[PDB]
Formats: sequence, C-alpha cells, structure tokens
Amino acid sequence: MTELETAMGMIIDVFSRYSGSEGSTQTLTKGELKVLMEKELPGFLDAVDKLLKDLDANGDAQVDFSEFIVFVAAITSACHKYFEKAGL
Amino acid sequence: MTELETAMGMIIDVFSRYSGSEGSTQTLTKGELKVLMEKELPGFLDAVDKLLKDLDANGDAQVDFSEFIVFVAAITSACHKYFEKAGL
Ligand SMILES: [Ca+2]
Ligand SMILES: [Ca+2]
Ligand SMILES: [Ca+2]
Ligand SMILES: [Ca+2]
Repeated sequence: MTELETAMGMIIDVFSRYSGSEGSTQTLTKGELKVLMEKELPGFLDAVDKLLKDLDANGDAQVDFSEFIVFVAAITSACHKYFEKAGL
Repeated sequence: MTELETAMGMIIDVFSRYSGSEGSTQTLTKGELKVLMEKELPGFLDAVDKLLKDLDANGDAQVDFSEFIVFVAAITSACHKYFEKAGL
C-alpha cells in the first residue's frame, strides 16, 4: 500500500469509526458528527448543528461519505494554502 | 495528532514529495504528475496528459494542491461508494 493509498484508506477508516453508532451505518447524524469532530478535529469547532447544515448537500440531515470527504479536502486545502503564503 | 489530522498531513506530504522537481514547488507539471501516479496510485492510469487536462481547473497546465486534493477526494469517494453498494 502506498503512502497516498494509505491516507485515503485512513479517511475512510475514520469515517466508518463514527458513522455506525446510530441510524444509517453509512452516514453521520448530528450526534455522530459531534463525536467525530471532538475526537478527530478537536478545537475546530450551536457549532455542530450549523456544521451539519453546511455539509449536508442533499438535505437528509446527515453527512454521508461524499459530503464528509469534500469537507476533509477543504480543511486540508486551507492548511496547504496557508503555508504556501507564509512562504514569502 | 489524530488519525484524521494524520491522513490530511499525509496527503500534503505526498503532494510535496513530487511537486518540487521542476517549475513551481507548489504545483505538479505533467512530468511530476506522471511520477506521482506511478509511485502513489500505480495501476490507476496518453493517460497522464489527459489526466492533467482533466484536473487543471485554471488552465496553467499544472496541478496545484486544490486541484490535486479534489482528485484524491473523488478517488476516495468512488472507493467508498463501491463497497457501500457491494453491501447489499
Ligand atoms: Ca450513522
Ligand atoms: Ca446529507
Ligand atoms: Ca513543480
Ligand atoms: Ca492548474
């Protein structure tokens, strides 16, 4: 497994660890999202419900994997853009 | 560092390992992309130039981090969707 394939497997791993405690095992409810954020993105965040509403693209009140990975990408892109600029 | 923060750091790590051999150190030329694909996503891919044209959102003939992470997300989402469906 390459470094990049491992990173991709790791995001999927993270998602699956929190999406199975209630409702669909393929999505995050507001409660599951609250736990995923405090455990995986501590300090990033009222806030949890607004986050869910921001990420929910199809209006089912849950965060599925597509919605979640778009969020992970955005955060990662913001980090990379910041050090790119600190760079001069 | 959490599991998810580590995965994000790992994608940034992967990108930086290949974007520094030519031209801007913040982007991938077609040559750098060819090397990144054979080393990090072997077997995924003519093909390299078409891939670059597909990912290049701003028309500079290079893949920057935003373009790259959108690609990583898409591949990861496609993997997760596949096993979600194999699931019944
Ligand atoms: Ca769930
Ligand atoms: Ca949704
Ligand atoms: Ca470069
Ligand atoms: Ca570009």
